[PDB]
Amino acid sequence: PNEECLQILGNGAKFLSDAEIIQLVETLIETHERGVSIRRQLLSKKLSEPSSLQYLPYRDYNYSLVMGACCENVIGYMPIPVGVAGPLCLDEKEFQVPMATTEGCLVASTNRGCRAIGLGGGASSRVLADGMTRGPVVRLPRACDSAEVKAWLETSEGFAVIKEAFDSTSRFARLQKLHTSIAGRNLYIRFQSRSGDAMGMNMISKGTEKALSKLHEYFPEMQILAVSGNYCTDKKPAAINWIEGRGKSVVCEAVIPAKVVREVLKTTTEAMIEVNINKNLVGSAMAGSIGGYNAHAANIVTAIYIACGQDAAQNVGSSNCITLMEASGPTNEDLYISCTMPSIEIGTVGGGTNLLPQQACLQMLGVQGACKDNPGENARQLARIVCGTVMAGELSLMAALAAG
Amino acid sequence: GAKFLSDAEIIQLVNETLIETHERGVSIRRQLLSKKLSEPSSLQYLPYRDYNYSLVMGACCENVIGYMPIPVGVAGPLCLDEKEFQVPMATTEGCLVASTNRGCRAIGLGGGASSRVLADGMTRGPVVRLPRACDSAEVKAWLETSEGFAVIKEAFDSTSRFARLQKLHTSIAGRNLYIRFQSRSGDAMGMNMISKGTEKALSKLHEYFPEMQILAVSGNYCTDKKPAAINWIEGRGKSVVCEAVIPAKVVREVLKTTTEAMIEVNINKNLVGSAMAGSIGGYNAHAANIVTAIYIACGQDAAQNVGSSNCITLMEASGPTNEDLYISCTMPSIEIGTVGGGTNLLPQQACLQMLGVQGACKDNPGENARQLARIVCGTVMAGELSLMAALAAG
Amino acid sequence: EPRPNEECLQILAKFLSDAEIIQLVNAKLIETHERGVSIRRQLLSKKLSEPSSLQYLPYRDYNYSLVMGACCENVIGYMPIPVGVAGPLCLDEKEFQVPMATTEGCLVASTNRGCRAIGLGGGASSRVLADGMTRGPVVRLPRACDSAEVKAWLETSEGFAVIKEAFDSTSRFARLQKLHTSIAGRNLYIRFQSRSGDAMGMNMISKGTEKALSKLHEYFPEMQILAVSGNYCTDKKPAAINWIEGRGKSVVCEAVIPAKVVREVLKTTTEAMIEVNINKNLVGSAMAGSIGGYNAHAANIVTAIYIACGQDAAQNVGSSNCITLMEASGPTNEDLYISCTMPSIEIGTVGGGTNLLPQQACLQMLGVQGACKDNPGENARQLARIVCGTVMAGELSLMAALAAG
Amino acid sequence: EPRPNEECLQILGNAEKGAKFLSDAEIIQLVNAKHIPAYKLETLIETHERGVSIRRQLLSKKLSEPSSLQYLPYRDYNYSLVMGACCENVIGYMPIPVGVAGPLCLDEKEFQVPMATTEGCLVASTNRGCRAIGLGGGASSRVLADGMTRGPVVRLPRACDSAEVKAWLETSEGFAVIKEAFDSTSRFARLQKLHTSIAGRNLYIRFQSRSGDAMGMNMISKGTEKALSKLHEYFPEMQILAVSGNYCTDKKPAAINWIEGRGKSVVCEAVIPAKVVREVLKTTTEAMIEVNINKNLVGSAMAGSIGGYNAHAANIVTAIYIACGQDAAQNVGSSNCITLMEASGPTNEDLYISCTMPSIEIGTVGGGTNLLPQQACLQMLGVQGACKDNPGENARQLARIVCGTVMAGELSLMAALAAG
Ligand SMILES: CC(C)c1c(C(=O)N(C)[C@H](C)c2ccccc2)nn(-c2ccc(F)cc2)c1CC[C@@H](O)C[C@@H](O)CC(=O)O
Ligand SMILES: CC(C)c1c(C(=O)N(C)[C@H](C)c2ccccc2)nn(-c2ccc(F)cc2)c1CC[C@@H](O)C[C@@H](O)CC(=O)O
Ligand SMILES: CC(C)c1c(C(=O)N(C)[C@H](C)c2ccccc2)nn(-c2ccc(F)cc2)c1CC[C@@H](O)C[C@@H](O)CC(=O)O
Ligand SMILES: CC(C)c1c(C(=O)N(C)[C@H](C)c2ccccc2)nn(-c2ccc(F)cc2)c1CC[C@@H](O)C[C@@H](O)CC(=O)O
Repeated sequence: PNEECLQILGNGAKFLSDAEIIQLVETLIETHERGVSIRRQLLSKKLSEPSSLQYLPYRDYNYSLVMGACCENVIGYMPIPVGVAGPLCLDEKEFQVPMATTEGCLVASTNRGCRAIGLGGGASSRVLADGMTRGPVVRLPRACDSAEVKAWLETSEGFAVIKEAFDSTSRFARLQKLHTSIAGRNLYIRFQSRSGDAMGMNMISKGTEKALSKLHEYFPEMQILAVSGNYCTDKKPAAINWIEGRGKSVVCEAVIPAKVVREVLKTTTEAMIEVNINKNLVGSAMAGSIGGYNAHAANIVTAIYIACGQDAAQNVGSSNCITLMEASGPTNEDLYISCTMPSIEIGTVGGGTNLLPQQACLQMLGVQGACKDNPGENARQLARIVCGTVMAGELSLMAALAAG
Repeated sequence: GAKFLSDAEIIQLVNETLIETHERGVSIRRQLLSKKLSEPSSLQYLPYRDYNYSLVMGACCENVIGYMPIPVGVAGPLCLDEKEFQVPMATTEGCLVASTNRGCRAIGLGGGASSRVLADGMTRGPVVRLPRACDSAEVKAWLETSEGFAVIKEAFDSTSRFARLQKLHTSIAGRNLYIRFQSRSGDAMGMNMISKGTEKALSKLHEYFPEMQILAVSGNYCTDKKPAAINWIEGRGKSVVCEAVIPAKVVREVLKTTTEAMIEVNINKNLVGSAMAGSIGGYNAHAANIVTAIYIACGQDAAQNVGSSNCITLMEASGPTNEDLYISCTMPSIEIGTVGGGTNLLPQQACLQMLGVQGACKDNPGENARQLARIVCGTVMAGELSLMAALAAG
Repeated sequence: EPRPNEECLQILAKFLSDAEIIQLVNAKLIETHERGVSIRRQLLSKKLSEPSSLQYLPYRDYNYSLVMGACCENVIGYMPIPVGVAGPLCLDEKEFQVPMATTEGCLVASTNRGCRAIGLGGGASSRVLADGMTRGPVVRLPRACDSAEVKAWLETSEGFAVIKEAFDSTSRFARLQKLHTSIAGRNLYIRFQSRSGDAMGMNMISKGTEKALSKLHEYFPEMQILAVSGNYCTDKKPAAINWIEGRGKSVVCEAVIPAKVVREVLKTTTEAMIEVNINKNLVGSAMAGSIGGYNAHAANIVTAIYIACGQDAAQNVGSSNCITLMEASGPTNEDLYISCTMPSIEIGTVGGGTNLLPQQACLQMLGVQGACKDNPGENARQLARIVCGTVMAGELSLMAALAAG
Repeated sequence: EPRPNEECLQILGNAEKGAKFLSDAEIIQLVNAKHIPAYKLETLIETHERGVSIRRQLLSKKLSEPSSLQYLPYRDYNYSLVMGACCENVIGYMPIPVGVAGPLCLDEKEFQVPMATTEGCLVASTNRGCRAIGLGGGASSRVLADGMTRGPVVRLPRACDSAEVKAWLETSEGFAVIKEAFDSTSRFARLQKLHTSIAGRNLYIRFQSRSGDAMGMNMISKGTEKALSKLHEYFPEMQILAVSGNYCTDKKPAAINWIEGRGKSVVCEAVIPAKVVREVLKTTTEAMIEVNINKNLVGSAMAGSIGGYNAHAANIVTAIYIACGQDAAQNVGSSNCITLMEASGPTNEDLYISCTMPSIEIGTVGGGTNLLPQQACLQMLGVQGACKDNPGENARQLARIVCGTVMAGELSLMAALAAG
């Protein structure tokens, strides 16, 4: 049928077959899975190998939370294996850390690092700072004019006006001190604020847009070139994130007894320190690294991020880490280790954390959703878990490299 | 033995290979895990049934408790090098696939994109130590001689069919010597292959310099999974460039902006903005978004998005009336493969097959990985085009 | 003629000869400074493979009184650096004659051409955006939990007030700004920042830092001061922190050069200049992996002015940080807009080499010599503006030379 | 009594008279009336010094304070070597105090190192570092690489075209043609392997070559021009945008210099006995190492440094550079340094120190090294001029002296910081 199909669709789509809808070519089709099915069939005929989609699964997945929220042009889902590393003994608690990865040995190695920490009295961590950022670029007629705006934003009165505009957008919108940089007639303004338990990009962007609108009322000659002028900086390496922080700034530490270094990690404290200095400090320095003073923080960040519904593209900055090691204890034979991660971009509400499987992994760690009594606590706790697990990862890989 | 015993019998015995069957092994491990969690019901919506664990166990993941479904969208057709690609993207970020898809449309109506692979070579950068700086200097000089390099190359190349050692890059720090081994790796990403070659090459170097200590097979000089200027300047894995010209009409109708607006935003965001932020290699809008999405979909090492997303996006006016938009994306360090690791799994192979790059290329070793790298760079450009337009239009 | 060692000891300076004093040094004070230099020169010459090496190194008639125990030790003479003049530099409705000490041919003359282009373009305008010298000590506590506690303490209003009071007590020019702190495990890096009148401020900030750390130690007795400089300042090394946060004076300068002037004086076009600027100073520096080096030769101008005006020339490492921007301007879109932004000019008009008279002569040329009584810091800020303006002149001329080929 | 401008031109125009018969005021009047250019006063007047004197008098009138130049010296200086070579619009000279640090015990030789500075304690502190090295058996150094660079930017119509040029330059045949063109510009020109980087249709080409005992910027730039001209024969659609595209990189901080090297790449080392660390440096080996790790490595890391893993290499580099007629603006990259320290010896109480400097840009011929006072400081170190028997040896020796003196400076300042 050709003309009859248009009449039935006006009434609904359940009476029409799959081949009839394809003949003509989201909201038109009744069920979400059927929409995926038709899209897959249309796609298959465009590929040189239509049987490509055979092993890409799609059936029985809950698309209701994905459509119009997380993904478009959906043709199915990608299963990433999830392993568990733990217990991670952190701040007098014990965590079972979910890790989504396809790299062999990663989960097992991280698990060994956890064991080392666990037999060593446990790890301790602190959140040092919290605030997601957006760094728009604005332009004025002259550099003297951009200078005037910078000076105006630095006054208590000027900042209060911008803060009021920013804070009016959301419950959690609370503008911190502005960071500004001039480049001739350009002005780069770094807006920073806490965002409850959300990663905060949407919240900060909404606050930024309103703040820039209010700024335009005081400086009508100002042009808003882009709401992001890469001064944030989001999803690109930047020294500003390393020095100023972005999202959660975290530190974590543990002391590993000499006995544990030998038995669990198959190495010595002295060997670990020498590798740390010459690989993570000198090596990264020779390579021209900004913020990459670690062995494989990225491995742990990415694995946790994928498992817990985070924005995995943010591993670029979230993996920023300096790993430090020194001799400790009365006999100077125990291993003190610390990991400092100034730019963990993380959340427990919104985005991929709205999906049930991702919520399962968040629930494992007891951080799923918003914390009503203490806004931000779940996201802060997750950041502490990430930093702690990174340290476990550092211990085991460094031990492997030290032992050869 | 264990087949006749019940699930509760194995658990109470404790309170990997014994279970024999894969799924029941995952089931029991989940049950053991549940009693360690504050809420045992946490695992309820973490799926595990009916998944092919045979290719995972002892290869891709350990302590497996299930799988994480990441939604896969499609952006395309991507008109690249006279071909058309349907690009799979695994993401939970709303608007990403749709925005990338709009960028593809702009390129498609603009006559298509053209790309080139400029370099190919995975790297490993061990740190070795000598008694003195004079000694490490001697090793550096020895490695720089034709005969010295030939001996190391012979040892390196003996480890694998695809192992073919390129020119060594060496840096001294006192008595420390950092040696960057580089080689092609067929269609594999190559980390295991390069590491195996490196280990044998260092063993051979130790024959000539017996006082040399191999401190670490990776001294962060590679550099793997950390931001590093060396990857930006020297390249790592695949170095790729891609370009297109977008007609003024297409910029207006599809991208909802102007060529002039796009150029001004690109200069002041991607160049000046990144400069003010102190970026090394981050001269782009969101290359990382596209890299990560393709990487997860195509069984790549997503942790390598750190360096793989290195990108400089350039825009200028083009055409007779100087009103068309020329765009280029240059990505010097795409770390990518079509065999090994996550690319061994069937669902991941499905997305690779969509692009026609699955597995090793028999007739032309490396062609599939090179093609995928070109697709990544091209898709990045599509993403750049759409996001920049969104920012320029406000 | 030469007297025995025992007969020379009973007398000892003016009565003794030069040959006799040398014998006393070899056996194992002087009336004038110059003779003291002469003796040291003679002692040194014998140690050298070529005994007449110091022949053309001048030393006579120089005022060593302001140098000894203040600027240099083990003095064997002076190094004359040729000084040229570039100008007039038309900046902020004033005209400056800029002294430049250099041995690079074409530098002064090229910079002079840049000044000519600015002068025929209606002049330059500049602004000082920030002012504060920094010192970044490293302190260490028993644990990261402890260093975190100190960071939190320093971030409180009452915690900062106590530290500010201690810091500001060391000098009348001291005014401690908001602290920048960074943790690295049990390490804490604290970036102290304050204005310093017309001085570059390193000595002043360090003194304030020591006092502030002493006060902090009263509240945290377990804190170890590892180094008064933990490279977090950062002084005399390249550092993104200086680029992003600023150090000393942060300055911006701008001008519009008419199309006619670009053509006649600079021998190029506005279009060519912009194209070279984008692809050299932005894309080129990006490809090179530069942090803060988004310019043609700011270092040339900074160094030349610094040597001429008694600045710390080693500070050109950070002081030369610059981003040069160019775009089309004017009603016909044919004029050249240029800006230079320099966030970390480390500069002073009192103390160090600026205490010497020849160096003061060059400072007097620009009208910035000494401390401004009416407005503390005004002379140092003015000199910073002159540097940024002269950098822009240098940028115009070299970029034109490169564009024209 | 002053004379009219028309009469003064006839006196100056005459061969048997010149500016000798004209007064200062009459020459001043001729420049102000635009008959005589101010930048050519040295050639037009009988002596160079009077030419400088006239320019000073011209300048003094323009200033708000007419007596500003009073204490800026100019008399009795040899301008003949400066004019048309080192400086323009000369109004005198700036005396920088020169101090001596040493003996520096380096490679079984002893050096007395000249340092031009106005920073109090710098020479004396560096001298203390030398003394520590001397009692420690001396320093050893090695030159690892030698090659000045220039990094032009060229442009092609498309990225596919720039890719083609990159591939062409990477072929043995393509490189041989370019090397032939480059090397034909100077006797010392020996082009090393090219480093190329694409940015869309842009191509950045890093030319590197030894340059005898010269710093080599002019030599390399001349070779680059000829090589690009030859490349343009094969690729006529190529546009040479700039002979320097900041890919060199000259006088700006750049990771490329840190990683690839520029000029002379040098390493130096010494072992200081525990007794010497205690008595001379007023500290301990343990304290030195702890400060070095947390300041020069961790501290510089927290600050986001590329190449600045040291205490004050820039102080030593700048002081030697000014004293020895180097380009002091090149201390930006020349001061790149990583300082390393560890425990050494049978009892693990002695201090091993190393300094690695990948990008020392230095020469002993050309530029400011042509001036006699600067040559005096070069003669002190026995490195003045070109080494005929071994081209580059004098410049290489100076680079080793710089690295060794840096290490001396590092020892002393780090000791001061460790002791408090
Ligand atoms: C983390 C784990 C995946 C691992 C380990 C590792 O930890 N083990 C083998 C130990 C013994 C272990 C113990 C218990 C259970 C399982 C495995 N060793 N390597 C590794 C490194 C360099 C090399 F050349 C070849 C391999 C890798 C790959 C790291 C990789 O993803 C980043 C690495 O490149 C970052 C860096 O160090 O530069
Ligand atoms: C890519 C897409 C996910 C997107 C778009 C976007 O492209 N669109 C909205 C257009 C109109 C579109 C067209 C067709 C279909 C769907 C959507 N706009 N933003 C975005 C940017 C800044 C901002 F403040 C708030 C939002 C984002 C998020 C980018 C984000 O992941 C990296 C970004 O932060 C990197 C950067 O620019 O710094
Ligand atoms: C600044 C001046 C000293 C100069 C000029 C220059 O400005 N001129 C020649 C013009 C025409 C001029 C006009 C009026 C009077 C005198 C001279 N041209 N070059 C230069 C550049 C690249 C090159 F390959 C060879 C030479 C240089 C050397 C710059 C140098 O110190 C930093 C430079 O390397 C920084 C960079 O661009 O990378
Ligand atoms: C090098 C010397 C000039 C010096 C010394 C120094 O070495 N001494 C005092 C010792 C005891 C000494 C011994 C023998 C003879 C004379 C002097 N101590 N400081 C110094 C450092 C930080 C500080 F807060 C205040 C002063 C400085 C200034 C360094 C300065 O130019 C770069 C420095 O900022 C680089 C850095 O460390 O960040």
